[PDB]
Amino acid sequence: TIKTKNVDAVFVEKQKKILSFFQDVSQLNTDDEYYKIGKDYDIEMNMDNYTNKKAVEEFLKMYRTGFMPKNLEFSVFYDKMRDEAIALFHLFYYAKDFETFYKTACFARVHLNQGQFLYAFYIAVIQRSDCHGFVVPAPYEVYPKMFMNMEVLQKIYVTKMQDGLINPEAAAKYGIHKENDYFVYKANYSNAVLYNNEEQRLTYFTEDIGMNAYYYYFHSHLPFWWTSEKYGALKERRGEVYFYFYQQLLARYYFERLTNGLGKIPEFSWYSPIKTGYYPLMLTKFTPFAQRPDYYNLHTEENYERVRFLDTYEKTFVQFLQKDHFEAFGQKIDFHDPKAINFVGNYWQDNADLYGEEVTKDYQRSYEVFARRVLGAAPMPFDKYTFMPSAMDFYQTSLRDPAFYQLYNRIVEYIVEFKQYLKPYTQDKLYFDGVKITDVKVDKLTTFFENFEFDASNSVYFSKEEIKNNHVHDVKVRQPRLNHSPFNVNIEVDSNVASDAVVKIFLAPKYDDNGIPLTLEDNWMKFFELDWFTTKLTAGQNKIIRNSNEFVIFKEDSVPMTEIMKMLDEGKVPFDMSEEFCYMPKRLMLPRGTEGGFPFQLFVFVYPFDNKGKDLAPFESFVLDNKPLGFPLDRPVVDALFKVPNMYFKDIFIYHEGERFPYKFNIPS
Amino acid sequence: TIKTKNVDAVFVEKQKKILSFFQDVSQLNTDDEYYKIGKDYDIEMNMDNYTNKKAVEEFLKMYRTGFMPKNLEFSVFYDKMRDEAIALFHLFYYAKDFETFYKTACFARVHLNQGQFLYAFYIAVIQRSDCHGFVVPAPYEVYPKMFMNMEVLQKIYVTKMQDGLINPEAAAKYGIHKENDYFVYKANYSNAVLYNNEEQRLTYFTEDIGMNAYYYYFHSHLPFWWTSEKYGALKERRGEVYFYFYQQLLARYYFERLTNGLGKIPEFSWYSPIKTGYYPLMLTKFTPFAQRPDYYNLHTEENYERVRFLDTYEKTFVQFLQKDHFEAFGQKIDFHDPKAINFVGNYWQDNADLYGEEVTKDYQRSYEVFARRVLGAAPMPFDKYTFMPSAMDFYQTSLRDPAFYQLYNRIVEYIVEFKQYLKPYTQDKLYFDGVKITDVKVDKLTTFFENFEFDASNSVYFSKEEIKNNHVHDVKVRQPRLNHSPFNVNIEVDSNVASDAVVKIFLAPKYDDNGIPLTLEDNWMKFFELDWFTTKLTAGQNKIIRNSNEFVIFKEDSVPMTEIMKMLDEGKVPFDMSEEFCYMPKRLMLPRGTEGGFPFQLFVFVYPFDNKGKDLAPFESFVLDNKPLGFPLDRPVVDALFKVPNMYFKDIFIYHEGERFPYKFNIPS
Ligand SMILES: *[C@@H]1O[C@H](CO)[C@@H](O[C@@H]2O[C@H](CO)[C@@H](O[C@@H]3O[C@H](CO[C@H]4O[C@H](CO[C@H]5O[C@H](CO)[C@@H](O)[C@H](O)[C@@H]5O)[C@@H](O)[C@H](O)[C@@H]4O)[C@@H](O)[C@H](O[C@H]4O[C@H](CO)[C@@H](O)[C@H](O)[C@@H]4O)[C@@H]3O)[C@H](O)[C@H]2NC(C)=O)[C@H](O)[C@H]1NC(C)=O
Ligand SMILES: *[C@@H]1O[C@H](CO)[C@@H](O[C@@H]2O[C@H](CO)[C@@H](O[C@@H]3O[C@H](CO)[C@@H](O)[C@H](O[C@H]4O[C@H](CO)[C@@H](O)[C@H](O)[C@@H]4O[C@@H]4O[C@H](CO)[C@@H](O)[C@H](O)[C@@H]4O)[C@@H]3O)[C@H](O)[C@H]2NC(C)=O)[C@H](O)[C@H]1NC(C)=O
Repeated sequence: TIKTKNVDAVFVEKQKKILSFFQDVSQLNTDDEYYKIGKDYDIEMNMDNYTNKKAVEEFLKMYRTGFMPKNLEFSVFYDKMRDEAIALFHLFYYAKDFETFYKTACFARVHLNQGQFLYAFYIAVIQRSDCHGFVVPAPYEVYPKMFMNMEVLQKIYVTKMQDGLINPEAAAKYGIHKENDYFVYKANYSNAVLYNNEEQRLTYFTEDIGMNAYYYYFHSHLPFWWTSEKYGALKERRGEVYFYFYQQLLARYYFERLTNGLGKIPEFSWYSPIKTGYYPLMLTKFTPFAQRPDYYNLHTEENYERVRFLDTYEKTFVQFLQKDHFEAFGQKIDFHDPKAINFVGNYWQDNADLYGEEVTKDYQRSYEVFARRVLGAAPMPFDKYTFMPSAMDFYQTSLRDPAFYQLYNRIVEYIVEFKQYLKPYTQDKLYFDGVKITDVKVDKLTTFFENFEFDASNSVYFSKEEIKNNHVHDVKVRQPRLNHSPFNVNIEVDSNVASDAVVKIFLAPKYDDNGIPLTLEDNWMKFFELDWFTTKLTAGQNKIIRNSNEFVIFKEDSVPMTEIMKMLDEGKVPFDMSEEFCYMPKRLMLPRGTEGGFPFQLFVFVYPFDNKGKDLAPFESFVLDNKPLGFPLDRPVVDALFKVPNMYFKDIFIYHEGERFPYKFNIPS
Repeated sequence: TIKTKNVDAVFVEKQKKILSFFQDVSQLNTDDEYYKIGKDYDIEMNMDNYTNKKAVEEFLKMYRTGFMPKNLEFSVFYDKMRDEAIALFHLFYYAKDFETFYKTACFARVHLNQGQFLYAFYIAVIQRSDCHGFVVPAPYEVYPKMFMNMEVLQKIYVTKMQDGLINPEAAAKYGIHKENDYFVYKANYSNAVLYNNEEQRLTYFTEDIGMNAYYYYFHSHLPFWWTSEKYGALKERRGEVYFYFYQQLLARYYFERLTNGLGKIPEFSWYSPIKTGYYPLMLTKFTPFAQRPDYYNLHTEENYERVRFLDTYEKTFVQFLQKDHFEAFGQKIDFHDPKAINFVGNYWQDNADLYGEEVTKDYQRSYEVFARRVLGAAPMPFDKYTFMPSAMDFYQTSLRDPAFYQLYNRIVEYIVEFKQYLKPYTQDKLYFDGVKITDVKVDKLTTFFENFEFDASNSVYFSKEEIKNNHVHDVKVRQPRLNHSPFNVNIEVDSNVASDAVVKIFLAPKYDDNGIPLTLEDNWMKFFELDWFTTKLTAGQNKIIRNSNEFVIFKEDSVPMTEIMKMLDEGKVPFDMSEEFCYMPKRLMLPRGTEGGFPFQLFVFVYPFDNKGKDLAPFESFVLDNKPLGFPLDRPVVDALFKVPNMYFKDIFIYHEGERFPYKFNIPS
């Protein structure tokens, strides 16, 4: 009941070497051969084993100067740390073949900082062509400390320090149980100990382990600091991809807001206090994460120069808008051209493609970075390697901070400003000659919470003894997560001539906060894409059934590594972990319903699938179409020029079943 | 012990003529020759005595409309006043020969405003090529009102009104003595009577008459409003000079902070209040200087327009930074080119070379001018001629205001940002083949205070009789100033191959406030240049000895103009007044030490003096090198790629002897 895939001899060996690097991540097994290789591995001597002579040499210059020390906390948002990560990445990426790649990782495991290494290695496995189709573990199994509050962490430490339970019945009262040879820890979301404002209503979504894993994967698939030359025709669509990822996410987030009675993400000002604080319960081996109190003055002394930069970055965009056509960064740009999204997105991201370069440079200040830093409310870094981490210093923690959504909402709104320059689609562009959707029905939509466990053993240090006996996997975290029942969408379509067609499904809200029905005019960016697929219509009447379990845009829960070691002994590999790893998890498709049925709408659009003109398959198997991302809702709409027979809006209601509140799953006795 | 130099009777005559203008500056001896000349001198009639037809006619058109009247305060920061000052400057500068120049000045002295006259005269003498080699007295002897508090000034005034002392022994209690036919007045720094913030710890430095006089010399050697075409080579290096002057000044000042336990120069915002006030104790014959209380809100109604200007001026720069390469002011500028420092500096000073013009124009609004006005806290000028002066309307007083250092720290920092586009030097450019420094040794470095007197006679008004008999020199001010004992520096070098070499000496802090050692990466701009020189290396081992009083970047105290008359009778002039006019005074070379010995470091650089492809001899006898100013600390450094055998960092300690506190010298007993 987990989507499998079969696998040969050479594959399993490599995959085992790859997975070796994600276990006991913060320690070293002296007896493991990865260590014997690693200790003595000579990079200079091996120079002929890399595609890029200057990458080896650049790495070597940095490595003698000195890399970040071990145990210190790694973040890519800081110059020196990132530069070392990139130098390391290149070395992984330009290794002639697997053997060389493997050995280089061995050395790097042994000699360099843990976070820096996993960061670079993870990315490398995703980017190397010979590695395509291999599997990596879930971010939460690799970095467990970042996916869980203190309370849990500390129970784990205590149990480990005691080598078990002094009182099993007392431990039980704290949600700690022995299940055969596992220690299982129940975990509440933070609102169960902290309700310091209404945003805490959303913790089952913002603290969700999958959602946060999802953002991490997105970063890794194409990090901002690197070109996208490797992905070919997506290079000319990179900005579009950046807008759409964020647009989709904020729609999804917004949906969660609506169902907990919260409305719009609030606007903010670099020159004013920001309302909602963030009080993180994460610990770092060396420090606590930094808090932002409520009404925090973003314009305090330490931030003056920072705010001057950020304000100018924005103002420079506002200038672009005002002048329509202009030259910036070596490019004549026209805001009338829909292709300009590429520039717009690239600018807001300060990625390598903005400059037409392979890697970004220190003097090219990113807006995202400094915005993250200021809103993170940290004191000034002590030095190049010693900073006070906030949620927004890591891709694995960002979604936890309401301020993150404020920051990307603002960015998305500026891109929407650019999108106002595009002419709206006319009838002719949308009309599907002789095709009409006559009905849509939907099975009941119910959400519900359900326990989920993940391997949390990397959070813990084992003894020399335990590392040798390989007893390194006995810590699991149990947590209630959002889920929903599978559902069919029944679509009835009429057409004169048989034809190849594209079907698209979107989710959007039905009402604003006041209970007025949504116009497309104001609300086209609040539509969330559920699925696209192709069918063949016949003359007459058509019945199209599509199940939620088969929506192209979502993945299944990933499998724990231990379960993957099991499968590799059988020649099996978890399919969704191989090629669908960076999709949103299925269980989070729907926002949490209400007991009464919260009102939403399904938008179904059917259009002709002409041929395979402009065709994305290098980055994402997403857009085998000539069409903008989120077509037909990638620009302003006029309600009356828009609605055509091959469109259907269906009113639907999202229900919720069982326990309403995650914490009711975590009570003892 | 004053460095002398011999001269002929033609010089003495011209020199006496030049000096005559600085006697009794606020009055007219209608008996003196300068009067007879001045009264009747017809300018129109003498048009053929000027290199520039239209400068004469421009002047005479200005003069018929009317110039700034007598007695009112002049400052070059106000449009109409500047333009009259320049108009008069041209007249002085284009005089055919000395005779013409002299008669012209006589006219200007009798008929024009005295601060206006003096300002132009001073510059003219430095600028006229036929005046190179001449001596001008110390600015504190010329504008003694600017170099002393109200307290001393009032005592001086009281003594003149009474025509002496009613009570010798009561006078003594007030720090007033008669020695010879002189009145000596002791004077404290302002902190002995005012302690409104911590910045008052530093008034022996910021109130130092030498330091302030220094800044006025710097301005006079190259006014922002005038092209540098007359200095040839320096033109393509003007911006670099501007940066270097402030960078140096601020390193020196920062050192005074550290020894007084005060740390970094605070940053500010145009949109926020600024913390540290200034409460000037200086008097204008017409008005009091403006006060800025602590927590002065920069952004009040009267400043809304000026602050919109400052902000765009800054932001345009942030945009240049973000753009890297761009066309500004009719020039394509590239930020990876180190030579762009010319444009960078010019942009911040808004000097004539920014526009490639002879003289700046009214509509070319200056950033520094408007920062000075905003921070000056004055109410709006009454009219074109009537303003409420602040320390920052004058070069003679600017250094007295903590806000001065914050303004230029601000500008320097923005320049540092651009410096990040420069590639750091490699091993290769810094490495002296076969040369190594084995040791550096320093004599004890000690500071101490000793009394210093100056002629303050210009602050006082004499009677018709006294003006006749020429008893007009009788007022001296006695004030403790910082000084230091002479010290030697032994450099021991090894070289296999004999050759010419440059030796450079730099001073720097050793620790921040936390007492962590300065890394070069962060702290390269906190280095202060003490000395530049060349020697001949031989095969083997050499000892290079250099005394602190051979240091090229510093000068001895000026001698009073009275003593210059004594000397001119022997046919002598003091050397350091003639060609070392605008260096910092030697006594202020070192920061005030502590009695336990404050930790600094001394940096010593030795590199080949190859040829002299391009060397500075125009304004400054300074960089006889193709090397950037502050080479090799003119751009960001990499600790690892930096240190080579021909560099030496030595830990040094700065002591202090006798009284720690200046006021202790002015106690009567
Ligand atoms: C309490 O607080 C303090 C203050 O923050 C902490 O003190 C710091 O501790 C760390 C140790 O954790 C120290 O780092 C070490 O410094 C050693 C020496 O530093 C300098 O020398 C290096 C070596 O080069 C020398 O070569 C010759 C000798 O023949 C000399 O000519 C020359 O002077 C050099 O000293 C230089 O490369 C470097 O630039 C330093 O200036 C290092 O030997 C050592 O390096 C090792 O460790 C690295 C770990 O990342 C690794 O990259 C390297 O490969 C190498 O093996 C190490 O880094 C700091 O010096 C020290 N700071 C200060 C200001 O004193 C203290 O740890 C903390 N205590 C507790 C309990 O928390
Ligand atoms: C620069 O800055 C420093 C610091 O601010 C100044 O230093 C201060 O100088 C003061 C003198 O001006 C000094 O005050 C004296 O202190 C001594 C020692 O205790 C006293 O003997 C003096 O008292 C006499 O004058 C008083 C009023 O002026 C009288 O009340 C008093 O009576 C006394 O007179 C004598 O005493 C007899 C009374 O029985 C009388 O019969 C007899 O005839 C005497 O005349 C002063 O109080 C400060 O103490 C000193 N501050 C410090 C911290 O040291 C310095 O003056 C400033 N310099 C300049 C040039 O401006």
